Amino acid sequence: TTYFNYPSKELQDELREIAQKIVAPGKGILAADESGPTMGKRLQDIGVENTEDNRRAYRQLLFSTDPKLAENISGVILFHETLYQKADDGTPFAEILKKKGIILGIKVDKGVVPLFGSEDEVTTQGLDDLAARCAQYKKDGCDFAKWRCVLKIGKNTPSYQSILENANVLARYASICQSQRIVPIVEPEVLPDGDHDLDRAQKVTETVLAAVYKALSDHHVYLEGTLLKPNMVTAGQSAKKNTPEEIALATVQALRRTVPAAVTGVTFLSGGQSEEEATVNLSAINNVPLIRPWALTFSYGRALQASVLRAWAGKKENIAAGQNELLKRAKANGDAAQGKYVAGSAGAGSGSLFVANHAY
Amino acid sequence: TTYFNYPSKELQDELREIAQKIVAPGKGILAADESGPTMGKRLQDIGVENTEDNRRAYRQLLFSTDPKLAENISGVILFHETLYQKADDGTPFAEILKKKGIILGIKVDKGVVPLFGSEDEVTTQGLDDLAARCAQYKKDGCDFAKWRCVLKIGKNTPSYQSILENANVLARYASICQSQRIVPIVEPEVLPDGDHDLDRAQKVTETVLAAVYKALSDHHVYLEGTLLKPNMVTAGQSAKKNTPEEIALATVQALRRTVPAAVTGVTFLSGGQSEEEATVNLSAINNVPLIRPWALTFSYGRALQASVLRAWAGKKENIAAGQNELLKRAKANGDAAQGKYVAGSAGAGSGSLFVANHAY
Amino acid sequence: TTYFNYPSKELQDELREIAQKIVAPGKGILAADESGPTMGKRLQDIGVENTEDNRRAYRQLLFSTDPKLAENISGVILFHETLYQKADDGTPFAEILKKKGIILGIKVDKGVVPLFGSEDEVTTQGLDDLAARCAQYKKDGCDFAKWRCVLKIGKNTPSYQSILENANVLARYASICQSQRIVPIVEPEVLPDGDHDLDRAQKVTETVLAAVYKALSDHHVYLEGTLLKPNMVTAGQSAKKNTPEEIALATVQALRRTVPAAVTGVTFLSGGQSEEEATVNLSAINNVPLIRPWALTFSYGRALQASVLRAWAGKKENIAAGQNELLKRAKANGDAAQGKYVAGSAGAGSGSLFVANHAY
Amino acid sequence: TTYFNYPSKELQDELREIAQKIVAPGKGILAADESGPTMGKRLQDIGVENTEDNRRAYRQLLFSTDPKLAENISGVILFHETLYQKADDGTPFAEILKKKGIILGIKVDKGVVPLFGSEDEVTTQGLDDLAARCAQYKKDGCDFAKWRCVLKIGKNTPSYQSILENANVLARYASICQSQRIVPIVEPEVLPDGDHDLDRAQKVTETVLAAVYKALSDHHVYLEGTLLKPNMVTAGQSAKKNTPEEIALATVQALRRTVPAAVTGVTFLSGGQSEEEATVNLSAINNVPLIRPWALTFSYGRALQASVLRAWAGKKENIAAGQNELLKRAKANGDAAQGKYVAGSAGAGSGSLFVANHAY
Repeated sequence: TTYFNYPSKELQDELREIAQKIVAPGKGILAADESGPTMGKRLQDIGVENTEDNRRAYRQLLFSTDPKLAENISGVILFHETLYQKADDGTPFAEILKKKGIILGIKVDKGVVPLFGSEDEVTTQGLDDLAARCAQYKKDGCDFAKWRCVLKIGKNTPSYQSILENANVLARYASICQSQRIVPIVEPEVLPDGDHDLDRAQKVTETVLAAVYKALSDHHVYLEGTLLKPNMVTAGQSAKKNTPEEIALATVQALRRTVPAAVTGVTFLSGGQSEEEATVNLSAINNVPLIRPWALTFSYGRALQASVLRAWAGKKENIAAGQNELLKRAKANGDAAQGKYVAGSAGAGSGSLFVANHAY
Repeated sequence: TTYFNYPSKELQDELREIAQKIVAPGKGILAADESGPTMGKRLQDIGVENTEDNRRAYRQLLFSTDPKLAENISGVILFHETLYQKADDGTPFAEILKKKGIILGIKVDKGVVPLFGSEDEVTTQGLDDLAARCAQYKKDGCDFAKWRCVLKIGKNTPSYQSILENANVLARYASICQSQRIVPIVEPEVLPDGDHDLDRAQKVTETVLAAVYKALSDHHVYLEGTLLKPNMVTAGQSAKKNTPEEIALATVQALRRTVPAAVTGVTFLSGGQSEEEATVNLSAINNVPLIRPWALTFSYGRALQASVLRAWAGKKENIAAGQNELLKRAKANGDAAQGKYVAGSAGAGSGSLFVANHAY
Repeated sequence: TTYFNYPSKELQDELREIAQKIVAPGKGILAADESGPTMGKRLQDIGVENTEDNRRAYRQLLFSTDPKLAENISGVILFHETLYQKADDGTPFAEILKKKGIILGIKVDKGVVPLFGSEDEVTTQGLDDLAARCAQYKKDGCDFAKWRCVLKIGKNTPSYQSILENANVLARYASICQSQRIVPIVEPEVLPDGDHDLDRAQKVTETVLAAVYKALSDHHVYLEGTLLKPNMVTAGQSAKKNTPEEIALATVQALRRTVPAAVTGVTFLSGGQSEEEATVNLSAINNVPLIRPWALTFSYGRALQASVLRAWAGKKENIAAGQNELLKRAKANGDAAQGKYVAGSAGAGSGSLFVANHAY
Repeated sequence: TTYFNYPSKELQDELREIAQKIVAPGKGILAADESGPTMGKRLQDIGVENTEDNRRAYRQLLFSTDPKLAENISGVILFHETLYQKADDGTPFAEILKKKGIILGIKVDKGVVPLFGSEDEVTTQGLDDLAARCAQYKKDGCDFAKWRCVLKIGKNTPSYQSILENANVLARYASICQSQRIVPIVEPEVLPDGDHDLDRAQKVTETVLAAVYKALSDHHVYLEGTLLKPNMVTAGQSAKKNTPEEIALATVQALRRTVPAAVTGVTFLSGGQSEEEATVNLSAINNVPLIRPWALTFSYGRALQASVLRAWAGKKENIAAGQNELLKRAKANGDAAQGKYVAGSAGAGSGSLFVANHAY
């Protein structure tokens, strides 16, 4: 389609400015958008019962950290309930974060659903009344959004069907967010599950990303006002491990071949990578001997929080200890984002954070 | 995608059987799926107040009609509220209809939304939790569904964007319905609005339908278990009218070129056509000297109800008068669906049932 | 694309009329378009030297057959060299065939070429100067054309790439032919090579054809002025054999789901099927209890000639015997194209004529 | 398609190396691939007769220029004829250029052909036996290839059909070239003809390029082994002229949004721009304050030769003069390729080198 309308200058500026801020040098995103159920799995793991109040308590720990955190954390992705919660003293979480100069993000998808007749593949739902939801979220202090699509590597997957549909849904989501003054983070996650090699992973990723950007173009999405949140290119979780060097080259090559320079930044997901791997891999990515026209940073969930949870262990007397773990890993990742992380300098970290059985 | 799963034999048989029943020789659909607001405008016209009870009363009128109706009406499309309503005596509407051997259908879309950056084009929403909704509707006695997409003829529209998106969303909706044992009626309505000619309307209609069937293919929809509800090919509302024969030819040519023989039947929408034109047009379509591999029938709302509303006028006394008008038109359309309607034989009917601008 | 031009009414009529003549009741095509080398293979099997004149002698036999042949043979596909060859008395082959009321076809593709980076897949070349080639062929007495694409069933094939490309090339070829008053036979051959089952062959076939018709639409090809030449749907050559009834159902389902009713006819290739099998299978297809909106006939090469060659055995004394075998099989296939063939009535026929390869 | 083969390491390295060489800092391409007829027009206007020897003569001039030319000219695109000509002393042109370290390119398309049914749109032909052609060209000293597609801005054009087809044929060409160790220059030319504004031109250019790179991905083309030759983004020839800065922003934005960083470089066509304009524009492009991950240089034809021909006039005594004009223009464009050109420092240049009517 050649006859279309570019967003107004006012809107372009606003969206570009938000995206630019999220990927400012030495900064990345803390993904704290776990739903009741998922968060519950994390709590149980440390003997803590999954109650609304326990969830609020944990988020309070994260959110009351020394303002030093804002040096490495540009933004936080929230789950719906958290956006409306308050600290012990009655201060809204939103207010605490804003005061520290952190940008608020919101998870807007409604999870995955099966593609009938496919070989166990999925798409993501949540477009219904998204514009209205976005207008409310924006008023309540949110400036960016998150939506997760899942692609699986198997004998015949991802299929053309899956690639086409996930690419299209991502474009619909992005368009809507942009209409309502919200920066969309596009997240086409190629799952690590399986025993395929790095070559297969690279080819899959390249195929997926090409479809994503063709769909964004078809739906006239303003690229400068978006971020991408892709998987790093690695072999399957059940295959031999690659070196940071190998991962970094395959990843940067895949992005160079598919993601336009107009895209403001890339905020990597960690998948099942340990806290340490996630950092070391990001650092190597920022040392690849190829032109890298976008900011390459992090958007980490488990990879920023496993040690935090372990340290806290549900006790008030361990709050400072938990916050300390967070500060350490944020700094480490901030260094990685500048390609200056020294392996093992932030400590041993966690073990594998791999949880299989996503989408379907 | 060549590796995929056909639906189970038992699911295939069920869907095909339902679709076959809906387009049985001499039968068509009564579309009574007007929402509160729409129904409200129609009532107001006959000096009736838009109360839930007045809507119930009018729907009671239609559904209590002499069982003779069933000879020409195979199915009724319901709006959510109506599916749970009851007659004065306390009998559920769903029971009244099913007792009469009429199949129940349900409108499942959640209306149109604007395509950002487009030249005033739309797509349709309502996929979220559709599978769960369908499962419940099936339980409650529904066997087919309705979902309306709107395409607009203008200087540059429909665009490629609009065509791709509307075709993809129809495919998703259809797939979901089938997974829940519900026959989807695929409805890509090209609006009559404008002063375009028959030539333009035919080319637009052929372009649209090709995309629709490619998308149904891409998503592995079982064609024998679907129906199509298209516009007839006519010049725009503000252009010179064409003859029944010109319309019929253009329409049949368009379908022959795009709709696979596997599609069980075509249930035409009336658009802005008067009750009489809608009947005459359908009859002429059923006399085009070209092979027509599918049933060619009706799925009429205003075109089966304008004279009913007029006759009733909100008066309890006038119930029989209204019902009689319904029987009159149902029979006329039943005849047209067989290419046997004698023009003007059922009366002049109503005026032009055109209301502009459906997308937005 | 909605703004485009239909062919002139005159061109529509001419193309439609030719297509219709080719598939008149009880008639099919004799593919005699073997190149030197290929013909050479054929002559060798019967102990005849591959010379220009031995090939000429053979073609002379075929073409000098009793005009009775025209009752069952509507058209003959020729190789370029043959179109300009003369019988011994100096009469042009073209004139002999035209005098008998047979329509002339010409093979215009320039063979297959590898898709670099693909898993041993191909596309077809021959578009360069095709318009001018067609204009000459038309002048020289040809009214239809032949172009062969090859798709291979394997682990990951046919791929999206292969499907996309083969469909697009077929569409370009068909549009060029039409512009020069030539009816294109669209031939997307899914090879029988392999050990796949009927299920796989059906899914592949339906996928391929959906893409073929979407491309024809994208390129604005006038369907009524075209024919389709597909494989019957069968399991692979190295898998268990299906019954004629199983093949027939799978084939007719596949066509009903993808080939628009506007397509004037389907002229099946025989693949590696024996003379008798090709006949029996065609008859079963014409007896499937489902709506078949197009003629279903034959376009046979080896399946029409194996026994001819054998009876002839390169000897002038065996001309009667040779021509008799042709008459017998043409009749048997004309009967089959009407669903009236009685198994074994035309004799045992050839062994298997399966030759492995194609594409490359 | 996710299952495919990357080119061998050896092939990758060779193609990347060639492309890198062509876009070396301060260097660009001399397009001297004018066909007999085209060259004839140029000569006619200088009052020289279009004879094979006249062409040979004029080409001798260009190629015999002071070896200093090689400082700003990385490569020369040749017309088939020229590749096999010799100087007066009988030194093959190919030999002359190579000794000077200039890389040889060859135009391999066979011109444009009409898309039947389109609103006067075209595609490009010349794929037939391209591999065998390329093999030979490589042996004969050529390392890169040229192929021109033409897109027209009009009321409804470029259409989806045109975009799809031109993108697809570029990908086929590129793939074949690569298979034969030849670097393809991808040239999707959007014509300047018309009275559209800069906004329209940018939107069209972005649409075209997105399709081109989707097609390259679909056909698995190695982007690092390619170059892009696009039009600068300007308003129509009959529209109000834009400033170099406006042109520059539009162009860089368009490229950033569509051309992967993996693409080794962009070598701009001049369209109908004057010699000075083409230089000033290129210089401004290399000054846009936005990241530009690829070399942005020239591939000029008329824009490098206009003044040469004028200086020459066909007189043997003006050889030195013509050669001097070439050197001056190459220097200025080399500077421009670095963003260092001082407006009007190279003379004045021709007036308008615009010739309307490219496709058809």
